Amino acid sequence: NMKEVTQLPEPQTASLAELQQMKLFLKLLKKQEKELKELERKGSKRREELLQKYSVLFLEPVYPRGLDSQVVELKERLEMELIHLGEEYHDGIRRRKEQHATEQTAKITELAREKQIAELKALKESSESNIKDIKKKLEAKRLDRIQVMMRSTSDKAAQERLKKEINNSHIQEVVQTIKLLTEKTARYQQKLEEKQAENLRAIQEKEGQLQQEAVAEYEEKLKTLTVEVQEMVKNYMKEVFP
Amino acid sequence: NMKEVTQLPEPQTASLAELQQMKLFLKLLKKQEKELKELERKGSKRREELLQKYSVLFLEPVYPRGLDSQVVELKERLEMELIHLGEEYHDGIRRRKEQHATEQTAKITELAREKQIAELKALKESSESNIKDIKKKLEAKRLDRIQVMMRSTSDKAAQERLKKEINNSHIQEVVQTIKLLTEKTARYQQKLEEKQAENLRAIQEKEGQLQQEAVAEYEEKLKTLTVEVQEMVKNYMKEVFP
Repeated sequence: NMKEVTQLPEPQTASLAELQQMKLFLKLLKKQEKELKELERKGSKRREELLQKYSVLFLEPVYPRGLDSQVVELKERLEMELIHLGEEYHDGIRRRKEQHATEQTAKITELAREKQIAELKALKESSESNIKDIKKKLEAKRLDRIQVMMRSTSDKAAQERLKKEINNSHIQEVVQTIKLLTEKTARYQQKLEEKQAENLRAIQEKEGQLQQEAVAEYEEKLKTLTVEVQEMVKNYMKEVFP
Repeated sequence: NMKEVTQLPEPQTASLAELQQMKLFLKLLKKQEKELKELERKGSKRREELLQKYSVLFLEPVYPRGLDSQVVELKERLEMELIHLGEEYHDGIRRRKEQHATEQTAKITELAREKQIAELKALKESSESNIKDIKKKLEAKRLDRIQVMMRSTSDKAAQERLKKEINNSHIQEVVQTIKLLTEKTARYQQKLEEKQAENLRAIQEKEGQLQQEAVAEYEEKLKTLTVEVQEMVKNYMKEVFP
């Protein structure tokens, strides 16, 4: 009934944006980017190491046979290893991105679960304080409805029938205001939990997109791989002979 | 055909039932029940300790300074200190009960959290594991298709065309197959996270009912409080004078 009696903080939870802009999360992303740059360097060095390997083979003497163009053979073998490396390479990046997505969810889920505990605790404590300060205003009124009632009557019978009928109001309106306040605090805790559940769903939806972007890129790379290899092996050969 | 190479662990998380039986959870329930009996001890000692006080006051010789009876002056005063004692006592049980409710959620949310992480981890490793063996089979088939081909066709230009078609097949088939598991893994993960959400929700629902119960008792106790004391006193006024 009384609105000043029931307060309770509004069902609020830090959003993704607020969480994604937090320090601990921002360093993870920078960490993750360093991990991707490393894989790229390692990949790049590996391609060179593979090419360097053939620079060696193409200089070794070949013993004669029919179809003795077993020099074109090596060419084909190199092309295939580059393809093999190309595959392995992009799959790795692919798996790494998917891992990053996992870590970002973990980190962000943690940072959110921390704030959420406070939100919930904050709510509960607000609920108790009200109760306490609601029972004080109610009992304080008790003494007053009595001090006054006495100040205006003297008949041990009727005088007391009221003291009895007044300690009856108290005992009754406290059970009342405590219920409604309880019921209410319960509406709030639930809104609060729901907001957090939604929050998680969005976190999970973001991961999905990241997983999805990791696979698209992966495909997008294998689309042109065989041809990028065709072209590089063509240039490579010119440097190996003419 | 496909279901052999795209098989994933069907979504499943422990139920609220499985979790309410784990060691740690049950020990907590035992501890919390110890706390309730201790409060009950402090509750009784304090009431006993309050009657003792009125043993002295009652049987204390009185030096008449007026006429009204000083026994009633104390009788009613006793009743109100018991009432107040009842008010803080039950309110305290209420607050502790609800505190136990917040403790069970924290605990069970813990246990659940750990398993749910392991589940998500198992699904992901499984998925990637399929991808690895898919690439092994596909590439094994590739080698074999080439082998069988070369020995049934003894014309370069021809076998080169066939190699390109076979190699082409392989690369695209791994990409599309990796695109497939990835889509199925996404479906299995989504459903999995969904159960976990439902489970959490069941948990909060449980806490909601406990808290609800903790308040229902309080209300009840308070409504009978006035009588349970006036009577206990009546019996008391026969242990003092009569």
